[PDB]
Amino acid sequence: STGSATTTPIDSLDDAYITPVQIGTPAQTLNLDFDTGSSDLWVFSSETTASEVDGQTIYTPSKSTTAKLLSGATWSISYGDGSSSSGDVYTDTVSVGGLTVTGQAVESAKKVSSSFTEDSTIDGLLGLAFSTLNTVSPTQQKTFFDNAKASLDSPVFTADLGYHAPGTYNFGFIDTTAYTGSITYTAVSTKQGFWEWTSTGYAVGSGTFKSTSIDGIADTGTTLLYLPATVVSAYWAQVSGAKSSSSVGGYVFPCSATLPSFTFGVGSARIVIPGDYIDFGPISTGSSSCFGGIQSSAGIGINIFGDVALKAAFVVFNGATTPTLGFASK
Ligand SMILES: c1c[nH]c(C2CNC2)n1
Ligand SMILES: c1c[nH]c(C2CNC2)n1
Repeated sequence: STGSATTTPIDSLDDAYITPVQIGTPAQTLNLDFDTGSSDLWVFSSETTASEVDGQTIYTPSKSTTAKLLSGATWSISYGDGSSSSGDVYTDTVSVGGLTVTGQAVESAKKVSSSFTEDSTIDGLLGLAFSTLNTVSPTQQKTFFDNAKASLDSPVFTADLGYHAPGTYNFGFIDTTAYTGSITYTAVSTKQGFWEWTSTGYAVGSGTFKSTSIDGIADTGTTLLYLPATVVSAYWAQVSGAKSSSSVGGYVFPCSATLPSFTFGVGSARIVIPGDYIDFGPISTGSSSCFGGIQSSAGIGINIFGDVALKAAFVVFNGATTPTLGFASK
């Protein structure tokens, strides 16, 4: 089997991407944030504290003839940005782009933190990291991809995120029309539960490529590109007036600037992030200070190849017995 679903930016800055997901019988369609940096499929629901729902579409398990309470199961997740959610668990039929999994754990939120309430466009998360990170207790549950993978024509999914435009998540096949050149594959460590790999270096604009190993994770659920402070300083030094602002929480730059590109290495191959992808717009409405799309990972403990990087590539998440990642230009 295969599936193919369009993923759409939630706003004009590509702050996140939402993909429609059918849950239950009859189908209830929710727009979920596909997140290769976490491993829980959780949704706003009829159980979510009413004051914490503000415009999201909710899953109502009592209206689904295939929903079953997973007795005694609870879940609770805290993400790196300090956001969180928790609740109980149903199993139900879940379909993405024509690919159907029966018995998928659907984690129903009883509580969500403020930043989830405030994103009216995101009805929940669909985790695509490794199932070892799933938070369901006392019986850990599998991701949608892990449940689907035996049925898939090939045990892979691909992320093809657009810059200020829709893109595609495919399951079970690699669309050879969706990229240019060849896909370069690179090793993955699953030891932390992430799609963790080692980039071979970077270049800033037209500058020379610096060969240096940068371990990090391919995380569709993170907006920006978080890299070591040395790398990020070298990037922003090429932008007149750019500075790190403690009050804003990262590098800012004059909105009048034209940003240089940023290249990252995948083996001997190179992915070029155009400068415009690194512009996240005014720090506040009407400001002439703009927020940068490349930020330091120094306070995080891990480097993160988020959407800023991934959207410049066609990315293969290969879930074979030994997982690997593949990157192609497009
Ligand atoms: C999807 C990813 N991140 C989020 C919340 C936490 N910041 C807003 N929703
Ligand atoms: C809130 C939801 N997901 C996340 C991170 C994990 N990958 C992005 N924060």
